Amino acid sequence: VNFPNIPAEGVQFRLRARDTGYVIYSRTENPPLVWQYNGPPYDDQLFTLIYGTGPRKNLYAIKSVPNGRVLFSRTSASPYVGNIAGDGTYNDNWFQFIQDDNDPNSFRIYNLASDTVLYSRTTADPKFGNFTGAKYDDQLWHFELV
Amino acid sequence: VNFPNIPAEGVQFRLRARDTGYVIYSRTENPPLVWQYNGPPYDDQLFTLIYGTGPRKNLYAIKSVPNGRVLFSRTSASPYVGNIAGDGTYNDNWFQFIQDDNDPNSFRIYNLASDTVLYSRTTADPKFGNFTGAKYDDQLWHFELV
Repeated sequence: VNFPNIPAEGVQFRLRARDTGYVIYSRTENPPLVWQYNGPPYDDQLFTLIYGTGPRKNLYAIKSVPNGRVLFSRTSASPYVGNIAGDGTYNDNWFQFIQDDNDPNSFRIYNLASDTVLYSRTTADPKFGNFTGAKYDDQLWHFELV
Repeated sequence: VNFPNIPAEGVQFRLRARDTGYVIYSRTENPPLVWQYNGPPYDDQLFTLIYGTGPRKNLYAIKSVPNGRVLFSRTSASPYVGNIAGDGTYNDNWFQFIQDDNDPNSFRIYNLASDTVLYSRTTADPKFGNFTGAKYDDQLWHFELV
């Protein structure tokens, strides 16, 4: 089931992990360009959505406020999760927000092209990344409206 | 996770529900044109897959062997599940096969456009249809190679 409360197009938000409480950032310099962060609010944590239409109905590109790059999630090369300029040029720039089966107030950030979800954890490296497999709690996110 | 054993293009199969054992048919006369059936093989139970590429990577259109129409699954109007000429002209003609998380040998037939899965049950009418919501065993299918 698609998450029922996806921010309207152009509304800003942070993406905060349910369990760790970390947020995603997306920046243009100093790898990793996309990673998780536990600390003060900064502009590189701010995103909006581009709403997919037609073939991309129910998919979205996740676009940085300060730098305009969109997220990608792939399994073919490193970095696995990163950013790229444009408005979603590539198929792995498009994400579905899938409500959790047990906690309807959180969702997975799912990539149809790569069949992966994003995760955030405090333990094993890489502590932020993507994953193809079973559903775990470290894959759960919230939109934090700004 | 995408079902790991999806038939190659051109390979013919039936879609049989794990629990009811009923098969999907897709025909051109006598509504419902797409429904489930409890008897022996007939040609209108035969399908192949059109492989999505680009924006439709990991999606498939389900194409009738005898009549060439593809399946659709929608929520807006009846019939909810039906068929239509083409090779997937419309967004609701495109399906993802999502492996079950507990039974690795079965999958859900998921429609990205309508956010539904197909079900087959032996209980109340409509005994065949689509659904947006929690996971039940009556949503599980097999590819039956011919």
